[PDB]
Amino acid sequence: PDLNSIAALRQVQTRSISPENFDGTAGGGGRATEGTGADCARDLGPGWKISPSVDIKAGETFELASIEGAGKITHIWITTHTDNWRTLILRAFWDGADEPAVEVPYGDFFCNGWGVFAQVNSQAIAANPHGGFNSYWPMPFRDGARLTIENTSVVDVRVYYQVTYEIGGDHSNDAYFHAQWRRSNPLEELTPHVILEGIEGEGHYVGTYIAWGVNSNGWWGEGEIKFYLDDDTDHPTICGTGTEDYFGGAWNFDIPGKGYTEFSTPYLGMPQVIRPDGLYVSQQRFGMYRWHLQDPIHFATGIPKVDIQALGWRSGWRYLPLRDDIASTAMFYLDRPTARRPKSPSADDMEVHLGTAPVPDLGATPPRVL
Amino acid sequence: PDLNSIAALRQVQTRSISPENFDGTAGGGGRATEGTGADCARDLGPGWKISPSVDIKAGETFELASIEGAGKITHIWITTHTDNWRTLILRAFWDGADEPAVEVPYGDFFCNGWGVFAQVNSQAIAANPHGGFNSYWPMPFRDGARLTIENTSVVDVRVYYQVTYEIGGDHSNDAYFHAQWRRSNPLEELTPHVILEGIEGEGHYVGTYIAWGVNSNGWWGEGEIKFYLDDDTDHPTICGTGTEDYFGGAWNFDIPGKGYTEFSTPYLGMPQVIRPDGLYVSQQRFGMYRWHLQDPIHFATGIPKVDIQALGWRSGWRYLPLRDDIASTAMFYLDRPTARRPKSPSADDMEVHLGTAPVPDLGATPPRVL
Amino acid sequence: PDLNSIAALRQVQTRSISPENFDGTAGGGGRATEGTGADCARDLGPGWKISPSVDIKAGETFELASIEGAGKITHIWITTHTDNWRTLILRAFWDGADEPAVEVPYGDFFCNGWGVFAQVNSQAIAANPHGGFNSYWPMPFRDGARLTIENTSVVDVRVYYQVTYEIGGDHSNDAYFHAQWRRSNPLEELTPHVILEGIEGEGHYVGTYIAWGVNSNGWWGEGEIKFYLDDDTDHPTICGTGTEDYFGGAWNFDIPGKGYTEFSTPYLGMPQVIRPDGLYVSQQRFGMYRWHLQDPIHFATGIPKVDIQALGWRSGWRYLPLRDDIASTAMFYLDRPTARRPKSPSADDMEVHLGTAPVPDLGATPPRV
Amino acid sequence: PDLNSIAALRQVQTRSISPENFDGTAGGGGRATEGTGADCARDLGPGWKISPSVDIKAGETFELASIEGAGKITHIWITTHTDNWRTLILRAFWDGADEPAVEVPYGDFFCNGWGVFAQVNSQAIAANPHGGFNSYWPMPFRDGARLTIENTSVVDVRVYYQVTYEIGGDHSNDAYFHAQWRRSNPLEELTPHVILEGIEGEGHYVGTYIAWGVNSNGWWGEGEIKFYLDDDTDHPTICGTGTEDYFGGAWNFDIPGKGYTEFSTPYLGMPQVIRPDGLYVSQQRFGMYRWHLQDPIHFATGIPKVDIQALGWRSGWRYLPLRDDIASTAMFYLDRPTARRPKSPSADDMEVHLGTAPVPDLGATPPRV
Repeated sequence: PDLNSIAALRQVQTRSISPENFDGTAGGGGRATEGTGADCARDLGPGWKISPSVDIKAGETFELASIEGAGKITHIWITTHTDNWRTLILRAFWDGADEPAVEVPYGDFFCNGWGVFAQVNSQAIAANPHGGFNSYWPMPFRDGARLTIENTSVVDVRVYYQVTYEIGGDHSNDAYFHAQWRRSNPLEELTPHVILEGIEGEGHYVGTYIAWGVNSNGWWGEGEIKFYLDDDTDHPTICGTGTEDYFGGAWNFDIPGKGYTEFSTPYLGMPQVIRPDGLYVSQQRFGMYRWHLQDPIHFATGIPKVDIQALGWRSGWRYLPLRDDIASTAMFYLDRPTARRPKSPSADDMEVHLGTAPVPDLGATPPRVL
Repeated sequence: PDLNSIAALRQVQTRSISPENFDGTAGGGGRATEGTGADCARDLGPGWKISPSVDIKAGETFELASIEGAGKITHIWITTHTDNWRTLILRAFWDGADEPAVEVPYGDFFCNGWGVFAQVNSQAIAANPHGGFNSYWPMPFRDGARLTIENTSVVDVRVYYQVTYEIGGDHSNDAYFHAQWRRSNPLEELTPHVILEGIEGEGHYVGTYIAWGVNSNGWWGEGEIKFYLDDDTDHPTICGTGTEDYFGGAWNFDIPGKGYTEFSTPYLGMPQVIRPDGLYVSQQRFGMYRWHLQDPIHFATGIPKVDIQALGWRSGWRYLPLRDDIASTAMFYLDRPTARRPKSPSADDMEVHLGTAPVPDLGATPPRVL
Repeated sequence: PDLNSIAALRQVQTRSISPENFDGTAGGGGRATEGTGADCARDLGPGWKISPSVDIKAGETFELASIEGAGKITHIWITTHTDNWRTLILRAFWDGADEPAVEVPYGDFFCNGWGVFAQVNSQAIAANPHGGFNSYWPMPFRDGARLTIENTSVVDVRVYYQVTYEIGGDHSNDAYFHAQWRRSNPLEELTPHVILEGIEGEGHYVGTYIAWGVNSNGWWGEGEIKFYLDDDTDHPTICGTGTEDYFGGAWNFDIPGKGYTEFSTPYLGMPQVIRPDGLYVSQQRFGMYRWHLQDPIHFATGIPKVDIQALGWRSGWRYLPLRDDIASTAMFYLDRPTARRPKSPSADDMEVHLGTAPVPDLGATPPRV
Repeated sequence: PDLNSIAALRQVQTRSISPENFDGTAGGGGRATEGTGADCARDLGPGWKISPSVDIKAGETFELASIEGAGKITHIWITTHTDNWRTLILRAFWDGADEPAVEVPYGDFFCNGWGVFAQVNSQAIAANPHGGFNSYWPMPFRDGARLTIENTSVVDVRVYYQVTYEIGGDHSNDAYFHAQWRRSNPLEELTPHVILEGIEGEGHYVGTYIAWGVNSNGWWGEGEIKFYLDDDTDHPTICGTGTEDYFGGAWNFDIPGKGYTEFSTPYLGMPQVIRPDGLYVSQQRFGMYRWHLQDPIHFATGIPKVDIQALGWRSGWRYLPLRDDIASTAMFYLDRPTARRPKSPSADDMEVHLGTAPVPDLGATPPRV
């Protein structure tokens, strides 16, 4: 429900999967006698926070949640240290499918793909101090749900999480939640950055998060977003007017006398502006989201292409093709649990620089000395 | 309705009770010739802000709103000076019930339990400069409604209010809105702070505001929330992983280089961080809220217990049971107009220090000096 | 002697026990070839700071001093790191007794019960940069003395110390030095904090140090101190008028426009004000001492009770009973080497949070991790 | 006793007189059911700070302490709001005498004659935040003692106090404590300010506190102190070399690059420097004390005169006789309970401006409007 409909009596059950209730059973929480907090509770009884988190060994995948039957995820809360935001891969599989519908680097799913905490005050995503990541995207499913997180790094990783969902609804006409990630670094000359390609089915596009690192001086966001829907081949159905325009800003996000200004509204934001520090943090980077909740982009047959140009300015008032560092996360609902995906994100494609030192390992927490 | 459904035509009437229209009648507003504004308008006349507020004498209860028939409150606005935020009790009675379904200290109901204004940008609660307290919790009723505000303080109190409601909808399947408040100060050793106890009926839990003052050094919010629903006894169905975790945050609310950081999002917030001033304002305090609107916690026959652990840190990585000052406000919808309640809040249990002086009466507005 | 009487020739001997002369014997100092400094002097010979300190293993007790016969301790210097100020227990045993007359956490004995250095300029106690702890309380004894320090913590600790004493002169009529510790956290509703209880004998009360952490807003120091002496039962002989009053301050220690002001005088002080930093050091705390040296509180048959009220302010000009964090150290002289004392301090009720980080182990030196 | 002698056992009783124990009797404290704190304790039970203070109505005198028999006051603690430091007169009468031995404005007794708080860390006098006034001057008597506070102001005042004393000692060769006050505003030209005059008996001079407000530019402390003792007539036995000199400073109290510097040591101090604010607080004022404790100034048959010159500088390296505002408090011990005194201080001669506003009533707490 929502504020408007919260009062209606509904025959629904609410369940919640955490490290204190791995399977989310009724009456099954807080029973652990082993866990990451056991030694901490050694002078207290059982039931005093024995199992708040899990450790995922380097290279391994952990099953956050396994649900049987029909249901709908209504709220995901999760945290881990910033160092892992671009080493963990978050995946969701609906209805027993062998391929995931959601396959995203952890940080980007919460508009935090740079490993530097940015506050996000939106409706679908809340990202709160410090690295408290919340997803309210409804994720309904008809015949099972699997959520996993893969630690592609060389170090062991600690993760806290809480997956809340509903049982007892009819999801026969609910679509499946999908999310996909692509990174161009550096984008090829005069080539749009692909956001989505080759999606088949009925559904609607509902979200874009972009992490953009700029390699040219001047304004970098002239490029237009383009939605090729259904029958479209060589020209899109929805064509935009700029990068900041798409994300609801205008005129370079530039408030006279203040510069680039972070903002974060229910459907539109640029929650992140990273400014170089004159030493080893040398890349100017941006994070921007737009949710199409009141204005979804429906498609009856498919989405052949969603892409966005990367244009700035050069002398003589000419557009400048940008060789920039662009990562997109596209959110969409579909009447199937799988669709064409890009190649799985590798450790190497995902990597951003860890700290503020000259070497990632020197600014990791704690530093890595080998 | 909401933004998505606001265009639809509906056979519904809107009414609003205020000191300028005490009973809400149509054509009934602005007729006062006596009131708190009458002398202010002695050179004007009737119709020029004659009756904007009410004066509630010390000890006495004022009936904000009496409504007959079926209806639904859609928006409450109310204000009063900060000195009264923890001396007034807000109450709501549905369907002619002898007992209140809402029984809350005034400030807590708007996430402001400490008497120090804090901005709240949430969906259900908006608290604005300076002490503009707004509630958008829908409160449906089938056979009448009464709202009251009790002045438990030794001074007369001024209150402005605007209670907006609808007539003409079907509430036979709408739950009733409830809210309950409990404070433990200091929390007993090894004792979860009880948020909600013994609720019988069908319904769903939708909101927590906690006012927390900390009596140990170090981090204070390791403790987990536990929801015992339906048949639960010894173990909860939903077990949390931490106090900041439950409220959408992570890692102590601690942004590196900034410390505790206030935030306020549609469903999650720590709107308030009170820092000691090194003189008479010596208690470090927090206010936190979570609304379970997209993700309500349902129950079919009851809520035996909701509670939250108060755990900090001791040497040797040991949880420290905290003897802290913890006040909780719990919001839930129920299919009955009454339910098991804590003891009624009293002047002594609600009291927080007034102002910044060594004596509450010195810092009151105006100073009492009696 | 003192400044007034220092010129007099006296048939007295001065000795001094330190890690460089463990038994304090004439000509016994500086002989070590092993000790905590030996390797530091590997390129120098012996006699170059070979044994300046001792290491005390986790859990273990170390005998600082053992003196045979009659004497008087005249000055104790001692130091150790911040993290050990509320983990070490200092004890003194007089005349071969099995029960100690002094049983006090290390830091409280030098007005430093919070593990944060505060300068103390008093006559009996001098606490100097950084953690140079000095006691000049004279401690006479007739038939032996033992000083011990117990490491109740889980780590090993370094201690430097120097215990200076005198042999000669009659302690026929010199009382014994006693010191006892009690902490209420949180204090019971509307209940005085006990400072001293059930003491029997002849003597005089000479010292109070209190470490006070406040859990209510407003002014916390209205409570009066009360001395029940000799035949007293339900009412005291000496009844104070406030907490800051007892400690020689007034009007909340609050100098207008500057707030709480630390001071330290020969007999009266508030040497420590700890203000919260708005992050993990969230407790506002105080350190206060009064030495009754020119104005001893005598008793002839005992001290039934010494207590102090914990009172602040509530709405309506009402006292507010304070559920506060109060630790007291009482100093008194007694005509017996033993007295009835509280339950020994444990590691747990002594513990104060270490450092400024979210977990004590993260703020320890070095971090425990 | 003191630190050097604190350990000795002594057949002495300690008593303390306060608003909570008006007569100091054993088992007598904390019994009140009426008092200034009774309404404050209305929600608590008996014994919770019912009687911590006294209200002295405008114009009236209040008897702080009345003691019968032999005894010795060992410590006085007292406080009241700064507005009253120069409207209250503190008096002490020994052995039933009809005239006081101590007759001093309240603030001056504690080196605070200007109504602006100044820390004093001295041996005999401790003045602590904010207005905690402490005297450790021992005051022996042989046949009773009376301590009074006179409120010469037109408003009611609140006082908190604690008078601690001993019984048991033999005071038959203990002198009586005396203190006297004299103000010259403005001092007549080329006329020494009289500190003490015509004292008859055996004793010793033990203290000077001077409150000095300067009405000429340049350095104001050239003038030197003179003690006329015993058979002295036209010339003194002790002749000092300067005003800062007498108070233990040198070269104008002026540290290069810092100006006048406050300091408070066990016997010597300039605890107070008051700098004009450029508006209504326009008088540059100083507070200075010297205790002659280790160096008492002895007399066998009396003190004809103690005085001090007020000399500054004019052009041509000539002394400038100063028309200055000089109040002194002389402490001395005498073998008699009474001595020759100045006129009692009046409200008008004691008055100092209250606050910082144009009119004293506007700067009082609260304003008298």
